[PDB]
Amino acid sequence: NDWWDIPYPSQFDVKSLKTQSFISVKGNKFIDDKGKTFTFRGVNIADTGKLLSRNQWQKSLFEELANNWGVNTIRLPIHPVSWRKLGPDVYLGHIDEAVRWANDLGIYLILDWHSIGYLPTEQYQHPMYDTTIKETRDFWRRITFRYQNVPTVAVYELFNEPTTMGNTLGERNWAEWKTLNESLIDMIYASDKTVIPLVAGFNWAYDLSPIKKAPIEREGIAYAAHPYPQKAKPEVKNDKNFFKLWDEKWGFAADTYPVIATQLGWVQPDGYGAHIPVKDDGSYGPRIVKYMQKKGVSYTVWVFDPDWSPTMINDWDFTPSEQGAFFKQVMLEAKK
Amino acid sequence: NDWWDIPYPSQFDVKSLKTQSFISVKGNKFIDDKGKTFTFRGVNIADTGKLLSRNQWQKSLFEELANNWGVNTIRLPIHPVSWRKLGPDVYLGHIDEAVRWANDLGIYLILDWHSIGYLPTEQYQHPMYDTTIKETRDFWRRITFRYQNVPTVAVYELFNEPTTMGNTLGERNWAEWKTLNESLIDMIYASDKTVIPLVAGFNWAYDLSPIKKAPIEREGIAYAAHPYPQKAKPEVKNDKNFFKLWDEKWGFAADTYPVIATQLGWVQPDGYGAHIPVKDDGSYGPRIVKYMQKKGVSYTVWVFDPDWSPTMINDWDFTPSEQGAFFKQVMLEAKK
Amino acid sequence: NDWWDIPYPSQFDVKSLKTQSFISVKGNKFIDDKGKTFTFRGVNIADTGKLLSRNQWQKSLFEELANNWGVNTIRLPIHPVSWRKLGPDVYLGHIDEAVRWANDLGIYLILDWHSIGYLPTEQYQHPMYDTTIKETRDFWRRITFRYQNVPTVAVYELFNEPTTMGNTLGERNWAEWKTLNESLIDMIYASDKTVIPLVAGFNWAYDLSPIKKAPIEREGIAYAAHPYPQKAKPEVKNDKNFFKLWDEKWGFAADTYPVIATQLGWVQPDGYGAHIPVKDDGSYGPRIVKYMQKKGVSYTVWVFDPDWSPTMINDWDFTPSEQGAFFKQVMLEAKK
Ligand SMILES: OC[C@H]1O[C@@H](O[C@H]2[C@H](O)[C@@H](O)[C@H](O[C@H]3[C@H](O)[C@@H](O)[C@H](O[C@H]4[C@H](O)[C@@H](O)[C@H](O)O[C@@H]4CO)O[C@@H]3CO)O[C@@H]2CO)[C@H](O)[C@@H](O)[C@@H]1O
Ligand SMILES: OC[C@H]1O[C@@H](O[C@H]2[C@H](O)[C@@H](O)[C@H](O[C@H]3[C@H](O)[C@@H](O)[C@H](O[C@H]4[C@H](O)[C@@H](O)[C@H](O)O[C@@H]4CO)O[C@@H]3CO)O[C@@H]2CO)[C@H](O)[C@@H](O)[C@@H]1O
Ligand SMILES: OC[C@H]1O[C@@H](O[C@H]2[C@H](O)[C@@H](O)[C@H](O[C@H]3[C@H](O)[C@@H](O)[C@H](O[C@H]4[C@H](O)[C@@H](O)[C@H](O)O[C@@H]4CO)O[C@@H]3CO)O[C@@H]2CO)[C@H](O)[C@@H](O)[C@@H]1O
Ligand SMILES: [Cl-]
Ligand SMILES: [Cl-]
Ligand SMILES: [Cl-]
Ligand SMILES: [Mg+2]
Ligand SMILES: [Mg+2]
Ligand SMILES: [Mg+2]
Repeated sequence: NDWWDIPYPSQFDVKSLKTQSFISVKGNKFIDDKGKTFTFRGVNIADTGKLLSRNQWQKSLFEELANNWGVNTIRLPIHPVSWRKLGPDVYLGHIDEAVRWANDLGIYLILDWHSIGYLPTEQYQHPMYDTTIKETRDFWRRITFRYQNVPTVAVYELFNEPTTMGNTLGERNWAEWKTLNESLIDMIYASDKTVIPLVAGFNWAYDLSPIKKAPIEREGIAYAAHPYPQKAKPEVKNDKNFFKLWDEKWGFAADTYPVIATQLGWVQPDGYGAHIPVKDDGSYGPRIVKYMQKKGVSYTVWVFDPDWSPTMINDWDFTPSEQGAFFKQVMLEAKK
Repeated sequence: NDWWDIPYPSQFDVKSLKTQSFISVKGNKFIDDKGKTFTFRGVNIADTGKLLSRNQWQKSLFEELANNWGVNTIRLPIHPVSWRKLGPDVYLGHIDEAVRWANDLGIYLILDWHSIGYLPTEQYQHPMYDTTIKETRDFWRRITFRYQNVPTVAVYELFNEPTTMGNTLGERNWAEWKTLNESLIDMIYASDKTVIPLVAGFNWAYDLSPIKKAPIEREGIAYAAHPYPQKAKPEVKNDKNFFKLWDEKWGFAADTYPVIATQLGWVQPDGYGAHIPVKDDGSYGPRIVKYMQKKGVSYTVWVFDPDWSPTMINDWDFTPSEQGAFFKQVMLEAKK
Repeated sequence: NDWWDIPYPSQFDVKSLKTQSFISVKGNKFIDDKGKTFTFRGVNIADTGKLLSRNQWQKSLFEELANNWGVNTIRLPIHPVSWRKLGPDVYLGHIDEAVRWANDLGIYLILDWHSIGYLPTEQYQHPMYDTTIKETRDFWRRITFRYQNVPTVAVYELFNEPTTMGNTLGERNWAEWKTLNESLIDMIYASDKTVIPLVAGFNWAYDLSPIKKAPIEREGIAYAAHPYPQKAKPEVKNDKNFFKLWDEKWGFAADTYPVIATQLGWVQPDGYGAHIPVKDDGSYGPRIVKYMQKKGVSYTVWVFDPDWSPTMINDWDFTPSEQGAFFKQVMLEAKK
């Protein structure tokens, strides 16, 4: 009841962590602070609140991924509805856990403000993604203060999937979206310059083409891409044609800036939770990996969860799904 | 509690309706899809929640209006406080009823986002009208999706009465208001191009004069006017002088665009709920009808409710008030 | 439950007050309506809700200040969290009391919308200060309507302390802040032109220098300054050097406009609640008073409360603190 006695916030204790290199942006690539080229390779897990509700929010989940799936990265998709439901303090308290767990295993975190829609009009694909410019600024202000000088937390993914859904959510406008991303970047950099902001384009984070002529005018950033199988629609389905379409929409970005494909994956058209644009016969697997390997692109597969689709696992014993078994072997081999 | 299992929204079932012509805009008039000129003539009823609270939300209300009062149109003034209080899902569920009832009787609906104030500053005449740009966009996004390809729902009245109340609510600015209406129109047209947006000017939807030089730059729209008796203030009270003042503020619009007078009416200065600007000795009745008949203007009288003023009815047995008896005979004769 | 029966607001009854001169702006000074030069000299008390919670919201508090401390002014720092917690109606009801108490004692009120942060981005130093542009407009709309033509309420301090905290809250931008203050001023002046708006600059209301080239383009305003001891940081701590630095940041304003230092004070570096920028050995006391007396600057010391720091009193028996005893004698002598 005494609002005047509500404490000012605290910062994560950097001394609680074991030594871990910082990742940074240099030209079109990520490097570690030993100067060696770095690639984020890993997975999304579900929202922290979803996992807590079935007691699945545990270090054992991070251990499974690091020890058996070859990941060096986990993406945490923080859904705004969950942020509000747990409340900032409780949610950050659990992010703290993820930081200690990831640090101990030598892996990195992407913190993703996981909304879908058009932030300038504050209209969204679904209420679970509902937010405001104000709440979005405040999330990043709180996150940047708390995790200042923390190497484990490597990437701040500002807004998961910008889309206007055919302009039903607003009129998509690059200038307006660019300015808003630059405004978030300035808030972040005023508080911690060692973090990497990750910026997304339109069409559910698929279309980076506006940066050919109007890139975000800030250094040290990377760009997101969500190249699901059915985004590119060539008439003849083969490597060359998919490669050319990927090149035009997002791939070109990797020539100049680092790119993280923070969501990608597939399930069979008659498989679990099959929906556009993630339906595929499986050939997309080797194709997207070949393309990303050629261009040096980083990635986090969606999703290491047995309820959310497309799944990487069929149960909480970690039985791999089709795409799970595929990506698991890709990541284990890349780690070698 | 499982926010991730909240369903995506559904659309009204168009097959549940009996055949009914669409109304559309052609030049300065409305036509039906048989190509015949159409005029909206009817009434406002009270907010859906108000009616539900005294069990007055019933098909029998629509039957009374269609069978005995000569209406082809009902305006539903959806008050934002009621939208929030029932919640969108429950409110839309009741709008669905109104659609089936209206369809069955061959009459049409105007859906009116019933706020009073200045949306660009989000300041209002009374808390019952309180809203935000965000909530307003979301209302229209939900409405347009749900009632796609539904002929019964003919008009989307974006914001009932713009006013700054002497600039106490903000600085009235046509450019800013025009742009915001165009932004709502684009959201709407991206989702359903068969609906007619209705746009209002300042001075509680009375002053359309800014459209002489700066009309909304979108096709297929109509303009609202709320020509209450005391809005025009001629020194000599007669047909000619009122006609000239109405001509300058709003009437001229009917030469180029269709106009719906979505609120109008009077009560005696010593009558029930008598207040500026609705006080009149009764001579306004024949005068506004003559003027509207001359210019082809559509209208919905305020209000077919015995509690809200000025009333068209004294009780829920539909005993006509002065203005009720007047307009009832006008509408019955026009129907012939 | 009947939202349609929620009453429209009422205005403070001016006939309940005893006769009291209005204060107004003329050039760089305040005058009373007898034409005599006026200086606001007094104190802040704590937020109304804080005082109510320990039954300290009482006329006896105002009597103590007027009869024994030589004040002609009390600043009420209305914290947005408290405004929401009591609710507008209950909060205004208590402001009404303050008005009657102050009027009876012949003293004046500064109503201060007591937030700290950057309103254009709606990001703040602490949640107790959290607000929005919408809530801020609405507060001033309600305040101006209610206290129309009330002499006792002399100053409307629009936003206590603008700051971006190193641009962690947003990019500080004078043009944007100037425009927003002008927008609030226009809402206020449309409703009551007899009140004095008080505008603040950046760096927690310390830096008025942008008004050298871009002053708020409205008449009848005054400017705020919060010249805490440690704001100016001369290497050699003496009158001349502090005076020059105060001159450059805020003092110059008093040559052209009236200035109220609505927050100032000190405590010993090892005293109660000692924090930057209020730590001082006591020499700031005579120095800031000399400077303000030279320039004709008005002031309200922070804070006449035994819990909030730096205190003017050690207990609710009004035992003076160091700064309390100092300012008490300054104000008693100035009153003579
Ligand atoms: O996290 C909660 C929830 O997530 C579910 O997965 C989401 C995905 O996170 C999201 O990327 C996906 O977005 C789809 C969208 O649904 C499609 O409608 C849209 O389709 C586009 C297509 O991309 C275009 O190429 C095509 O031409 O047009 C259509 C639009 O008509 O594509 C985007 C991605 O690009 O939505 C998913 C769910 O709807 C999980 O499945 C669920 O289990 C989780 O609980
Ligand atoms: O729906 C809830 C509630 O509605 C009540 O009716 C509302 C009307 O819906 C609304 O149009 C009306 O607005 C008035 C406003 O009150 C007047 O102050 C204003 O007066 C203007 C005038 O129009 C100008 O011409 C004149 O020069 O200046 C004055 C301003 O000083 O006029 C507008 C309409 O133009 O407000 C009504 C109630 O206040 C029902 O009466 C009630 O029963 C319902 O519950
Ligand atoms: O009302 C509730 C609460 O108030 C507390 O007092 C507040 C003051 O009202 C407020 O003015 C003060 O703001 C400080 C801020 O805390 C400092 O961080 C900041 O320091 C600046 C400095 O001013 C610059 O000159 C310097 O160069 O940089 C630093 C920034 O790093 O200075 C501002 C004022 O200028 O905050 C106080 C509390 O934090 C009461 O103390 C408390 O009891 C009440 O409950
Ligand atoms: Cl898009
Ligand atoms: Cl107006
Ligand atoms: Cl600042
Ligand atoms: Mg970091
Ligand atoms: Mg329709
Ligand atoms: Mg006053």
